[PDB]
Amino acid sequence: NAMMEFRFCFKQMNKSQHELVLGWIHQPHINEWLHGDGLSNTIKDLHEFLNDGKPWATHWIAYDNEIPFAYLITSEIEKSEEYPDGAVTLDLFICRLDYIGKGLSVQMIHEFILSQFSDTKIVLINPEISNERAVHVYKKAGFEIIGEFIASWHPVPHYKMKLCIEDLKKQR
Repeated sequence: NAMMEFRFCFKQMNKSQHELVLGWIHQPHINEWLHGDGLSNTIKDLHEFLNDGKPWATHWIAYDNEIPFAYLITSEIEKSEEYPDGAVTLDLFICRLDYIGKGLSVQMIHEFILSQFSDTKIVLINPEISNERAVHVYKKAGFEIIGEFIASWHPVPHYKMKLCIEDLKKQR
């Protein structure tokens, strides 16, 4: 009545995409921000995920029709603390240079959350403060800075940023 779609596709990784993503996360534009212990941890966990191990996170790939272009990593936080309904923590990597547009990244973020976590209350993302473009894109997507911290894997300042899924929907 008078008071009443997505471009991208997302799937959990499978072994056939392993080498693709491995190449992706060794590109200089990615290694600007993913390196050292962060990179090492990523490679290990992706392997555990793909090989019926004990992965800590879920590993995803984003598609634009037939074209894979991004790699995303999610892990859940149990109900408790400041997150009584829990929360999902997101890491993302736009791995094709022709896909790096800020407006495109925001759309991908929104479509991923709505396609895979529509039932979730809160998404958290944690960029290095120096990664000015990421901070800017996440703010554009509706994430708000809720604190700063020094990351165990890369002990420089980072923001803790939070997005309300229900705000996203009402504003979507």
